[PDB]
Amino acid sequence: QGAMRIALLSYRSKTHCGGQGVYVRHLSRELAELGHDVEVFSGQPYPEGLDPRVRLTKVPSLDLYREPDPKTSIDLEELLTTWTFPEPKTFSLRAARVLAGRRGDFDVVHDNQCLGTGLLQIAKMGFPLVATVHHPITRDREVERWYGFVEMQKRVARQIPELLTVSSASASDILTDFAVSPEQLHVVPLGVDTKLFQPREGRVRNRIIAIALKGVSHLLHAVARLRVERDVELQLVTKLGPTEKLIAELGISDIVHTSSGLSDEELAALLASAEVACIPSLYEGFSLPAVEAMASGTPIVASRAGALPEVVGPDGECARLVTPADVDELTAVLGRLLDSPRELRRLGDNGRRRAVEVFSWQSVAAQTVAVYEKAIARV
Repeated sequence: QGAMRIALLSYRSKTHCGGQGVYVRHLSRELAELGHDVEVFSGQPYPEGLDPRVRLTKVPSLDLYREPDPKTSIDLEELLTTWTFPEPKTFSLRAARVLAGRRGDFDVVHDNQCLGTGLLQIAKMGFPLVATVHHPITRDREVERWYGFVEMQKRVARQIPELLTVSSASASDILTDFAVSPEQLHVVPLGVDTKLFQPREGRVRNRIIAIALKGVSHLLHAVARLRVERDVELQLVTKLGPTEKLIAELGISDIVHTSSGLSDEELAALLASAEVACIPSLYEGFSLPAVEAMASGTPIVASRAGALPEVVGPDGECARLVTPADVDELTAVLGRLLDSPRELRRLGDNGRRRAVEVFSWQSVAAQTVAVYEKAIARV
């Protein structure tokens, strides 16, 4: 009962990454809105828009992977400066030093996919420990920084009784790789601000939107072929001559408009102004654009790639599912959906309901508190 004291740990918290910062920013605000007191412990990159009701404690580390630059006065033995990726291992160690000073000041210690050895020391100090695993890094597809730290993560997550993952696709890939118990896992997805992301009663005719491997090339041929029959327009949200010179080759530089660095408000207006959102294999473990499109009442055309059929409702409810590499299938389903005015409304109404029913940040925060209480009950 009362305001729970929660320590939210995140070794990295980039403002725009789906996990790390966005997860930390939205979860902290909603936990504080529920009435609990949240204190976030973060390292570089430090978070940005945290709620004033949320306190931030900087855990400094040598950010040798800084964007401007890739030193004799290093103060801690945790500083490894090993060119032989120790940041998750070192963050959990430095967090154990701060957690020892506040042994009775926190009810739960929640981890944001750090999974370091120092977290096991925090649980040894009496802290109930919960860890959120967004994406199992055991997927060393690029093998065909160095992923030696993931061997430490699987040994830690296997001993944290309450584990949080965002989708069943990430849960199954954790069962296969991390060898974690199934009871150990609690699937709680990511949410969206259903107040900010909502229909706005004005949709431009024949306007598609896509937010960003990335199958954007397949969508670019779709809008290129759709131009002859329809006044199609693509609002592409990504930062980009680069590889996307397809815009020049297809002559679609006029109907394709690129935006980047948009705030959540600017994105919500654009995402609600479009008649359809396309998610072509845009799977970073969890599709925040799909949730943000459903919340806006915008029907989706997505690929059958991982958690997209799970996040998006069944085929024919919130979206139409297509085969990823198939350019022509994507082109036929888009045009047939764009030529149907009754289907754009039905899928959009069902997408708003599901977003409100399933993917609201408040519900995500409420389900997280439930996982918190399970770790408290075992202490």
